[PDB]
Amino acid sequence: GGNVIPTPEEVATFLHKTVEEGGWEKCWEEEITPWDQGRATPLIVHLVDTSSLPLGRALVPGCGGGHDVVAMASPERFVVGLDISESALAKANETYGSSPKAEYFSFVKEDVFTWRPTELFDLIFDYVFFCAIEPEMRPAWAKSMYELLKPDGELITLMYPITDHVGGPPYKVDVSTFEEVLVPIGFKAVSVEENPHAIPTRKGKEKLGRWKKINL
Ligand SMILES: Nc1ncnc2c1ncn2[C@@H]1O[C@H](CSCC[C@H](N)C(=O)O)[C@@H](O)[C@H]1O
Ligand SMILES: [Cl-]
Repeated sequence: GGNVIPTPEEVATFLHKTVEEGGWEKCWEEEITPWDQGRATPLIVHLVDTSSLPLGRALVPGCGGGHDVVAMASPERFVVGLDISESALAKANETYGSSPKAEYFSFVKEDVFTWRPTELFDLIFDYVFFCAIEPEMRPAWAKSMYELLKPDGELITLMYPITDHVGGPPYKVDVSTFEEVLVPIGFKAVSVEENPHAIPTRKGKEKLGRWKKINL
């Protein structure tokens, strides 16, 4: 029974007020976290349990409370959760840090736009991060996705929120918003599909995309 958080359209009316006052860290300190599902994203649980996510090294940018990081972690899928908020990662570690999966994941306080480890990622899963950033950061987001992926890596975007609302975060997006920043830098969409596991407040407001680099 997970229909307990506001629609993206409702979140967009107030979230900016705290982000503008004290950043994402203030949101986390004050428990103003209306994007947070309180559990792993149902689509992610489904894809993990049907072996429909690639194995290897995975990155979850703007991971927040880290639910999806932990759901994706396994002996063959090492997952890095990246967030700039100390309080977000404190909460993630408080919740999940003692999981037997702890040797297979790491919560790392780093900025997606600038952090570059020596070992890159087979997989990046972006959900509620592309829409969190200021709209003008979007071409830089695309270049960061390119740079953080190995040459045969895959970017998986749960593209959200596909809505008509004004303001943000979360800022409205559509498939063309992703295509416009990803294609010119050498990604190609493998497919774009509905998410039949969308929670009610997000049903019809998100689509799953898989992106690969056109040149190896
Ligand atoms: N440059 C950056 N690098 C890493 N994390 C960032 C960031 N800018 C914002 N964030 C983080 O992005 C998160 C957006 S909220 C979404 C959290 C998570 N994706 C979820 O679905 O629940 C916040 O936790 C915020 O601290
Ligand atoms: Cl579109």
